[PDB]
Amino acid sequence: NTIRVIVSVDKAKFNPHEVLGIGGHIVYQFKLIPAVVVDVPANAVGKLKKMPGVEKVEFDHQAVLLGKPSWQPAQTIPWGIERVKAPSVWSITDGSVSVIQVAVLDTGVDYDHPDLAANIAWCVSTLRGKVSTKLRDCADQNGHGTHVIGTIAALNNDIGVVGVAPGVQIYSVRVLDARGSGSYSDIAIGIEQAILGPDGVADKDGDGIIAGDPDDDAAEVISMSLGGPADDSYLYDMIIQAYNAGIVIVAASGNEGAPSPSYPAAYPEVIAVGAIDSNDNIASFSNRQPEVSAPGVDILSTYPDDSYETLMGTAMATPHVSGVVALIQAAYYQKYGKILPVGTFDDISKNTVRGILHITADDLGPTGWDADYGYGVVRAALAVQAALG
Ligand SMILES: [Ca+2]
Ligand SMILES: [Ca+2]
Ligand SMILES: [Ca+2]
Ligand SMILES: [Ca+2]
Ligand SMILES: [Ca+2]
Ligand SMILES: [Ca+2]
Ligand SMILES: [Ca+2]
Repeated sequence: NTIRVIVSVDKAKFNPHEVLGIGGHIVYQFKLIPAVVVDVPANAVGKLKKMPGVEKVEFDHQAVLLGKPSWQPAQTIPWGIERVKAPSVWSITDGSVSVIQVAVLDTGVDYDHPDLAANIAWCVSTLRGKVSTKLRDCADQNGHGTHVIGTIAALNNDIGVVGVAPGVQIYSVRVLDARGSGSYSDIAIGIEQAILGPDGVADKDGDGIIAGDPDDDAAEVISMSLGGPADDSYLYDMIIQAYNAGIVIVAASGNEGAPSPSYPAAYPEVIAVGAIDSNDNIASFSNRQPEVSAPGVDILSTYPDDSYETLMGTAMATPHVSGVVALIQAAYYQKYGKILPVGTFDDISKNTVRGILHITADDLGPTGWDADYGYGVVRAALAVQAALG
């Protein structure tokens, strides 16, 4: 009965052979942070902590999906896509700018869904600490991933639905199992994979440009429709690698009606996303103090197997924002041959992605940022306009 823990280490002194020596093993060595996921006897963690080079031993917490199913063959435009004013942007860009990819860390994807396939660029899985690019492993066993993905990127054609950014390339990174449950360790490995991309190297040409570099295959957005209450240092360390790579990170605020967002949404470097309904009210389940809000009730999208389904949750709101991000970056790159900086929470200018989102958002409720809606409901068209402005 080994348990899985995540060790933060000093690479000069940590000796993995010591871990094998007490009956453990290394499951995954992070490429971008100094840490290793290890399996070891519970009764032997006492020892691990004492080994040379072991700075911290964190247990493997759990996060869960933040969407649930709610209780025409020709294409429907789901109401939320219209709410966030995406279709008007498509004349400028549908997100099909070659350097732009959106990584969706979720339950996997129905990679061959006729309304998604053309936009699935890379389908990968990190479950149990093993990185697999086998399609069987990257397929969705829950449906939630396929639905989230569809809200970002379902194709604009004569069937099904249509995403916020219906031409954007998607990386499906499976970090959640069939029940929508995920280990923090897998989720961290998944954020790492979104950075590394298909070629396995963060900055291949070593110019210090990752996101926005056409010579690399890093994602530009990481979208996490999932959350947990634990705040673990190695996971935050990974979020910072991604942020430092120029990648915009977006995550669901959570659904317990709690006064603040779950993790990773609650990190400063992450855009926490709250849920509204078709009446512009905040849903009661929506965790407070989000950064922005978006449609998250009665959301129709793609679902396995080659089907459609209506779900609800902050998980559903999240992809609407990620899709807006993808339109911003795509239109800005299309015009300027570069992307914009990610920005911070406080940001109120047009020179960062986050500043654009905050200043163009539809400010419902009490004037300015407020604990229900954040800065407001994201608006694609106005955002792209500020971007190109
Ligand atoms: Ca890219
Ligand atoms: Ca469609
Ligand atoms: Ca790469
Ligand atoms: Ca580079
Ligand atoms: Ca380059
Ligand atoms: Ca299918
Ligand atoms: Ca407000």
